[PDB]
Amino acid sequence: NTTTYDYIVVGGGTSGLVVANRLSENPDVSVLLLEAGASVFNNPDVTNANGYGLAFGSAIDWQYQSINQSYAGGKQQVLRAGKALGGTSTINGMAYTRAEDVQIDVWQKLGNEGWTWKDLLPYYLKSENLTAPTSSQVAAGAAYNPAVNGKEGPLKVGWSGSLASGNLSVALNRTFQAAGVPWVEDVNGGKMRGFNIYPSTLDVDLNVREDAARAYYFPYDDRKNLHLLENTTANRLFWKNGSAEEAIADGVEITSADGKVTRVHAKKEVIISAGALRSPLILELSGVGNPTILKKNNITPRVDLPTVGENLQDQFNNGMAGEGYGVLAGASTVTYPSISDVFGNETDSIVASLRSQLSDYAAATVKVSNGHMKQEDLERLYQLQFDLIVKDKVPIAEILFHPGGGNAVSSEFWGLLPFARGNIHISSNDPTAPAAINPNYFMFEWDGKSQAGIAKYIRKILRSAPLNKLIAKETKPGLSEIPATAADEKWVEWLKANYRSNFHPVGTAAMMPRSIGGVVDNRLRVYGTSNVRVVDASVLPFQVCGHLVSTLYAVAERASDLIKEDAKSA
Ligand SMILES: Cc1cc2c(cc1C)N(C[C@H](O)[C@H](O)[C@H](O)COP(=O)(O)OP(=O)(O)OC[C@H]1O[C@@H](n3cnc4c(N)ncnc43)[C@H](O)[C@@H]1O)c1[nH]c(=O)[nH]c(=O)c1N2
Repeated sequence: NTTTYDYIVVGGGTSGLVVANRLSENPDVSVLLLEAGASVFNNPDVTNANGYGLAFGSAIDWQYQSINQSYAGGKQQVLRAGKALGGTSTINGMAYTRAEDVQIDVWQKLGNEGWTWKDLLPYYLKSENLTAPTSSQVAAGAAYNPAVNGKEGPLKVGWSGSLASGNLSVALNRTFQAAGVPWVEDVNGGKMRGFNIYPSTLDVDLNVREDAARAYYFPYDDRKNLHLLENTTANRLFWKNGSAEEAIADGVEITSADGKVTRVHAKKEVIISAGALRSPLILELSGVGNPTILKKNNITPRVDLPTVGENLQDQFNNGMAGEGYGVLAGASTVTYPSISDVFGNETDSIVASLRSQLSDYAAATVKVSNGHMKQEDLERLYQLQFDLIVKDKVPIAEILFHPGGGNAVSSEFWGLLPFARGNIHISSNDPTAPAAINPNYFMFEWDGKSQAGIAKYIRKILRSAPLNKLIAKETKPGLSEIPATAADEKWVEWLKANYRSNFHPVGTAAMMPRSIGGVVDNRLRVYGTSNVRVVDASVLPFQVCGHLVSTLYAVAERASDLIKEDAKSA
């Protein structure tokens, strides 16, 4: 009847809008989107291509709070997320970069059939429409490889209309030679190491931010089989009652803006796309998760899957600055250094120490999931990551350099692959209550040591020629606070005191085999259910090197094909 649809997609965000778009391509399938926020079509702080940061702390920022971070000096961290049609794509930094090919290949090696770079690449392309650079932008260093960028996809990608060459970016380009990191034409072809003028998620015909709604929703909102409920919060799924021990989702419980708490039903499937900080909570509230936590919070267990909310992996981000003799200008540049780029002469002794620590990191992570992940299993997971870092020389850092205003040069930077793992769990069965989110930042020695290594490497870049002729001094942290010959620990103290979340959480409904603590299968179906999937950052089993939206769009495009395929029987 009147609350029944074929599919229900929970969360009209980065990933959810893809799935809703693709599923509604079949004009005889009905799709309901549920979104807690609303349209931001006309929110200027979203729409503004130069508006990054403006929306922080507003009504469209969930502004989730972590617990005290006991490995990082005790402070709680704000974890930002978009509450809006388009989700976190509405408030993010707009950077478009993907992942290392061999790091996606690891997903299949781990036991997830069909997930490799070769499998995913067509779906990156399918999502994308890249606008080639103008002359001004080419002189500023903009480039791309036509073979790895799409031209028909919903997500417009391009460079700023204001991009121009300037003394800072020109000097940086040459100074990177001294540092040993080559220029590359396109970081998005599976090999990310180098430095590059990366494109952004931007509509250059409007000069607006290209969020997921501008891409996958508004051009398609004429489809009468695609339905949207804004200001509508999904609280939990409910189930079909009947002695199928395997759980069949019947629908979703929802709260509307003006108070009505009701149900909507799905004839085929329910797709959960609320993000890595909410999808696992929705599962827990629906009885899918750790039965000890569920029972404690007065929820009946429906599926005993105790790693829902576990294996949370995030990065942390720090910032450095210097000051020119005069005004610094030009492009914003990304660098993706490997372990040997960052540590140079000392790489092999750094690698040996790391090697010698893996089993201890694994032993220590066991207690985080109260023994639900076994030591053996964490050792094998950490070995896959170690082998990427060292054997395959994937990038271990992102470093952004940009003009900071007038005299200023600013660098933002993060380690890509820390080993720390945490979790997120409901604090009660009230959907409106804040979860306990613990990413465990700085838990393991590598996580801090690598960040300090990156900082030391930036400091050296700023002092290298020809860039050094432009730069009078370092202003942050500056030599007074952290002297030129300072030890790793001196850096780690400062970085701990000054870090923020990089807002890249993954893993909270991980796609791995159930036997090593997976929550979803290789077709993104929740274990123990017939017809529930998770399609968002929750399912990435490991961190990726680049900025998340590109990979999340690709995963949602591929997921969509799998869902369609599965329907051509049932
Ligand atoms: C400040 C900042 C800056 C950056 C980034 C993040 C942040 C916070 N990122 C990361 C990237 O933007 C992010 O990982 C993805 O947008 C996440 O997409 P998801 O689909 O997983 O969740 P996303 O958060 O997009 O979608 C979840 C949706 O579910 C909704 N929702 C949640 N709970 C619900 C409920 N119970 N009921 C109904 N709806 C619900 C939310 O409101 C939201 O619309 C980024 N990436 C990048 O590629 N380039 C960049 O430059 C940056 N920079």
